[PDB]
Amino acid sequence: GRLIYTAGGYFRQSLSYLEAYNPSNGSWLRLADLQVPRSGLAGCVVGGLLYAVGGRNNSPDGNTDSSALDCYNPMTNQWSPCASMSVPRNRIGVGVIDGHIYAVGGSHGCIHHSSVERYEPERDEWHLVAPMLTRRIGVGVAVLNRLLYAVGGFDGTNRLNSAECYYPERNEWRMITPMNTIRSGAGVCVLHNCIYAAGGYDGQDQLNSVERYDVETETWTFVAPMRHHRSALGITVHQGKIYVLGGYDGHTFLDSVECYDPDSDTWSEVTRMTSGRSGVGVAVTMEP
Ligand SMILES: CCCc1ccc(S(=O)(=O)Nc2cccc(-n3ncc(C(=O)O)c3C3CC3)c2)cc1
Repeated sequence: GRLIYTAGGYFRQSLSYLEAYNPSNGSWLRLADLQVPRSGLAGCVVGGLLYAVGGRNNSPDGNTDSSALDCYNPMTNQWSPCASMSVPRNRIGVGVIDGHIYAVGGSHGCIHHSSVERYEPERDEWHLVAPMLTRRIGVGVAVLNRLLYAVGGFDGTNRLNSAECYYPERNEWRMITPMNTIRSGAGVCVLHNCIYAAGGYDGQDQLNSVERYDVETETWTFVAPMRHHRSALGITVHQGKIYVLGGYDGHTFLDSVECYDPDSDTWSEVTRMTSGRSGVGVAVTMEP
């Protein structure tokens, strides 16, 4: 695509902002708000359409977990509702495989989901698949070689360094090598042949460390850390570079945006969001 879209988030309350960043010229764009404010959501893209999944509206009028799926069309600058998931999923992970959207984990009140479900846009229908082996909220999710990985999170009692992989043709979950660090609410994405896990919360401190899982060697390896410790961040990939947006560093809701270049193994600050916020959903698609 061309732009990095950030949707929703949290600062004092849940937010409805949809803002698009252009790495080519540095410009931010404010776009049509979400119909319902929501933090802890996840974003993804299918067929050029942006999708916001799950989350939670923390508002003075109350707190409502979201089972909602909403579709933004850059061509029209409009949000359309889609079929809702089987359950509310706050602090959700999502991954796209073969044009289908996998919703992973999340919480519904004090319920910490291990359930997983799949959305087929061509039929506007969700269907439950095999549940993970672990309850995970604040779970990182990524797709590599058409395999779905759930990384870290919180299972209702402990933050996790564990990770697992879902094989669709077998409808099966299997544990993989655990991370060297406990991370909940981390940013997880894919670059080349590696699953990157960045930041998060280990139970005591917000993390700036970053590690990556090589699916061939089945090993986790730390890389250069981010400039800012940060949890509940948005993460995406643009032109073979990782972008991490916002988060919470234990003192401030960050408007910082960092960019990781894997050839030099260096992070650099590339811009600031229009305001500090955590728990955004992030994806990449064409300009509107
Ligand atoms: C002082 C207030 C701190 C705060 C931070 C984030 C959010 S938020 O609105 O961005 N919510 C959200 C989003 C994505 C993940 C998570 N998440 N999930 C599990 C855990 C954990 O700590 O174990 C976390 C926590 C570590 C992030 C939560 C609201 C408030």
